[PDB]
Amino acid sequence: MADEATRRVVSEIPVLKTNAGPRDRELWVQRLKEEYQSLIRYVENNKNADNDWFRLESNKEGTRWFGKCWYIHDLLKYEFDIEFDIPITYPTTAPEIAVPELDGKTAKMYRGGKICLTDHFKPLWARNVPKFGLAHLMALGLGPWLAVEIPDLIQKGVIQHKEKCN
Ligand SMILES: [Mg+2]
Repeated sequence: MADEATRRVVSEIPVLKTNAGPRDRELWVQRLKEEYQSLIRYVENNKNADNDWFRLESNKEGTRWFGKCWYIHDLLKYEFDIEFDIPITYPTTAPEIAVPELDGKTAKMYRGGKICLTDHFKPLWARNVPKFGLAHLMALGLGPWLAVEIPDLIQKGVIQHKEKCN
C-alpha cells in the first residue's frame, strides 16, 4: 500500500536529477533550478486542486528557506510560519522542517520546533535519493504531519484561526 500511496501523492511532481548539496557550486545552482521548477509545478497542481496550502522562498544561496503553510478545519483557516536549513549532505539527508510557534504544544516535535515525522519517512526518502526534493518534503512530510497534529491542537484549544471560511 505504501508504494501506491507514494505514487498517488507524487506522480505530478517533477522528479529531481542532480545529486548535489549547498557546497557543490555549479551543480548546486543546477539542483536549485530543479527544486524551483518542482516547487512551482507542485503549487500550480495545488491551486487546481483547491489546496494551495503553502508558500516558500529562500535566500540568494538557496540554503535557508522560510515561508508559511495554511490548514483548513471545520471552516476555519490556520496559518503557521515555517523554516528550514539545507543540510550539507542534501539531497541524501532530508531537511528538518520547523514550525517554531508550535514548540511545546505537541509531542511530535523536537525541542526547537522541528517537526517529528513517523519512522516511515526517512526510509522512503532514502530509497528515492536524489529524486525527491523540497516539493516532496512538503507533500510527503509536512502535509501529513499537519493532517494529524493540527486537528489535535485544535481539539486541545491551544491554537487559534487566522480567518474563517464561508
Ligand atoms: Mg502566525
